Amino acid sequence: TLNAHLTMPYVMPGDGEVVGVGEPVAIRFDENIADRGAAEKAIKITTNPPVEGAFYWLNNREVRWRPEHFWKPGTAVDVAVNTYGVDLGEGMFGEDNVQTHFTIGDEVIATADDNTKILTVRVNGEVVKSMPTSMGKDSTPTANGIYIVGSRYKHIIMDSSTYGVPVNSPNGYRTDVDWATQISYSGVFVHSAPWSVGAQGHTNTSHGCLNVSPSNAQWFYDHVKRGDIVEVVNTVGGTLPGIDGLGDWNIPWDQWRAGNAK
Repeated sequence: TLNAHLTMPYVMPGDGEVVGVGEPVAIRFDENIADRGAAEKAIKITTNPPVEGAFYWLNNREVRWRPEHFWKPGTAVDVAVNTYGVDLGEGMFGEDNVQTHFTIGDEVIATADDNTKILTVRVNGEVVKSMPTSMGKDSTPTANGIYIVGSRYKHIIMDSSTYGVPVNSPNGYRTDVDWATQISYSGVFVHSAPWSVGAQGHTNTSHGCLNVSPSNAQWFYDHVKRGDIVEVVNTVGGTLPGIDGLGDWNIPWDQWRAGNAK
């Protein structure tokens, strides 16, 4: 048992971490898993207060577990990945066992409504921040749906080629931003956008990201943690895919619950 041929599992979140109410347990293997039923069997999750949940695979090497609804603040979760030498199919076995313990913090849900161009942040049901925002313009719109907060960066470059769009092309970009909080693997961030403050609250001008003001982006970066929720509604976009990496809550319970072990 470590705390967070042969496949190593890697489990998230990390040991003792405090995460938001949208955080799934993630188990990721460094090899494709032929026998998902077996991987699932080998993973034991305990919650306090107890709550029902279920596994769903986002791809061939990574499985997720979450309840039906967002976690209750204060819940404590223990994850025991008992895979050492377990038959994982096609002559691959677990390299080791792994475990983690984490807790759920405050309920933090930020809702970006394209009808108002306001991103409103709610802590335990109390509006604590209202941020004018400027989202994806019509030709490169922001997808509707529930996004899980992922990592955060004081400064990074977002480069469109990372997502299959050349920098040189009409929808391309290579952009330095401050106070960048990632909310989808497909490239959506809430981040500082001093170049669209006139538009924020009025007009969509971005490639998909939630532009807010320098001090609202910094506030968001300071007060939000991995697992918190950004709900986007009413854009002319599609829906964020359930298998994004941070889209898990867009898969309806009945479909999630049934799983996809085979």
